[PDB]
Amino acid sequence: TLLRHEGIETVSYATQSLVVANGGLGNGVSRNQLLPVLEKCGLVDALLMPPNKPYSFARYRTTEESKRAYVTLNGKEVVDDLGQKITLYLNFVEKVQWKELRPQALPPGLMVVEEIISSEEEKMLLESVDRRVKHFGGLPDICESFLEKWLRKGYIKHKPDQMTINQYEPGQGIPAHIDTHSAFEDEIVSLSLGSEIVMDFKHPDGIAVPVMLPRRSLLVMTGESRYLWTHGITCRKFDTVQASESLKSGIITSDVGDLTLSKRGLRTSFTFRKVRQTPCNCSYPLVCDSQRKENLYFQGLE
Ligand SMILES: O=C(O)CCC(=O)C(=O)O
Ligand SMILES: [Mn+2]
Ligand SMILES: [Zn+2]
Repeated sequence: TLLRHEGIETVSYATQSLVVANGGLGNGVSRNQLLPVLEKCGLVDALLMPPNKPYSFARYRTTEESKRAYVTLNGKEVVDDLGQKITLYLNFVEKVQWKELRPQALPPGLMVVEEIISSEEEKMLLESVDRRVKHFGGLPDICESFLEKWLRKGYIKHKPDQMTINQYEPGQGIPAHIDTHSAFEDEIVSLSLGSEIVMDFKHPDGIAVPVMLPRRSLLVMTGESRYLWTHGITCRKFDTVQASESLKSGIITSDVGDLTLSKRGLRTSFTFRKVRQTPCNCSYPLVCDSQRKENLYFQGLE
């Protein structure tokens, strides 16, 4: 399913150990949560839960008990610290090992302009609007002033003709996705204000880059970062960041310094896109609705 990119080898025969997909700490599943469910099938000799991973490893005393878990727990639902439902998927593993990845680069074509606006400029926009969502496109002069500067500065190359307002509350976010190709051009920028947050960007092949969007920052995503990748916001109330560069934006790597968590706040976003007139024709037909419009096969795959 995903374990492929994760470097986890699975076998088709019963074994004492098995990987538990979606049963990891990085998914919101606690040891006090999973361990009980696991023991319900046998004597759990070990529950290995690697940090920041959407999975954990379980090992039973006998290979028979393990098979019981594989056939009874597979598909079982559990509630994370986010008060959400998540199904578990177990698989037999001969050995317990996985790959650790630490992206050093933002998805190509993505860039976060820090302190794009001032404090008063932030306060203003916030008190001039009134999961909460709001569409446009049209564009209120309230920002026609800013956009103009955006272009001159060079941060943006095209003036948008549509804008969406998103207001997220501590806990709520938005599931991963990719803005429609045939709907907007190759340039979608997003101004985050009120309270910093962490946007997740994922590549189909497997790469996972958790980008931290600070307040008063303009996330501009173009190219691959806007056509192939996928942006989302894990619904949580606490984001983990690096001690020093906590307020700074970028990739939140680990093992390079002491780590500390931060509480979320009422974040409001202003996404700007230019509605496309022609049909999209990028280099990513795997996700481009326009380029795969007339393909019975793709159609079947919905
Ligand atoms: O939260 C953001 O800044 C991204 C906006 C977004 O995902 C959308 O509404 O299409
Ligand atoms: Mn979006
Ligand atoms: Zn496309």
